[PDB]
Amino acid sequence: ISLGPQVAEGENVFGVCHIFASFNDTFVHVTDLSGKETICRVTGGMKVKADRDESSPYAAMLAAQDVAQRCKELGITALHIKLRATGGNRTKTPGPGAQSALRALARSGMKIGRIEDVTPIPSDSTRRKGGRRGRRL
RNA sequence: CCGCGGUUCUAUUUUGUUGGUUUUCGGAACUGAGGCCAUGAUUAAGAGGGACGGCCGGGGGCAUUCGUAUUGCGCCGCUAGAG
Ligand SMILES: [Mg+2]
Repeated sequence: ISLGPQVAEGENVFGVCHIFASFNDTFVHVTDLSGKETICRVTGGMKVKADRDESSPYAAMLAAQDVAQRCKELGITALHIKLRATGGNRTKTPGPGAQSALRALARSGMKIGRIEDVTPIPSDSTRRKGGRRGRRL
């Protein structure tokens, strides 16, 4: 039982943590090495009820802590990391939830593998939304 | 330019007795073979055109090739949120 494999004590098991930390949301999604099988997915939206702090560091770190206890529960010690922003033709830098989810996951008893950016980078995308005069504010 | 060949008519004579005048009479008509001309073309625009040589360029047109992205769809996984 214990919802895990028969791995030895010294040997560590690697998951893959896709962090789609965009603006207005912070996806934390731990899958296996293939990516076709997920272990746990917690988001700042499901950790807060204010609807404006869904990309906030507080909600992102709550999601990171919650997914950490699930990974330890199911028997995962190490974790590769694939950070991802909105991508496409829209913004390319990750939102505010990427950093707090990163620190909270590490400080909640987890190991870190290799960190890579997997933001979708078009060669040349379709026309962006907003018009030629942009978002007048 | 300088002469020499080569063709049609015409001012005029007086070969004053008329008639006949040669009138080539003088010159002007078309032309063949020459000599000579120092024989005859200014230079080649830091003007232009063109040719020639090697390169150069998101120049143009046609065909071909690749890229991830966006959107949608088909199977798989866990979740109540996603935007
Ligand atoms: Mg303004």
